[PDB]
Amino acid sequence: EKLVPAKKVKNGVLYKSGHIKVSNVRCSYPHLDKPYGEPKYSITLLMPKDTHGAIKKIIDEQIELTKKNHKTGALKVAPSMLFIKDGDVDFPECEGMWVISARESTRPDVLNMEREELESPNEIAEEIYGGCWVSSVIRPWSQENKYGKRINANLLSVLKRKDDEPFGEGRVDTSDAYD
Ligand SMILES: [Cl-]
Ligand SMILES: [Mg+2]
Repeated sequence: EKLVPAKKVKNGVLYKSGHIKVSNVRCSYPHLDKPYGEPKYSITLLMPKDTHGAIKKIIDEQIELTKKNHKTGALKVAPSMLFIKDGDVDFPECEGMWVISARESTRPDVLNMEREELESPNEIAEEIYGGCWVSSVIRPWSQENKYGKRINANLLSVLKRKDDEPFGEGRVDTSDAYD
């Protein structure tokens, strides 16, 4: 089965399957080469509030549908347990940004700027560094288990869009190393 668009907006697409393409967002903390924290592949997407209002509205609507249609009944989920956070409230590079966390245990497809699929972890890590711009396909899902109630986003694919200043390495919290 293929993706079928339901609604297209500036900087994104909602598909009939519930998948969401988020376009032209800045990446942070990429873990596409190897899984990180059951370890999962992940990425953080920084959506500028000025340019991504329409796709953020879709994301909010899909989050609410995901809560409502949860299998055991409509699920009450705290704002801090959603895959989208507010960069101005909840967190410097996040200022004026919506902050999306998407994860998957299955390696997402990773495409370079020429839309070639990258297979090698070293090339994946070199191409998609924190600070570059990407587009991504995600899909919301609801979690209700012993670890809590969340609305999460599966990470299906990432496309590199453009280079920009790297955020650097030095952004890992080292404060728990001796515990
Ligand atoms: Cl980063
Ligand atoms: Mg938009």
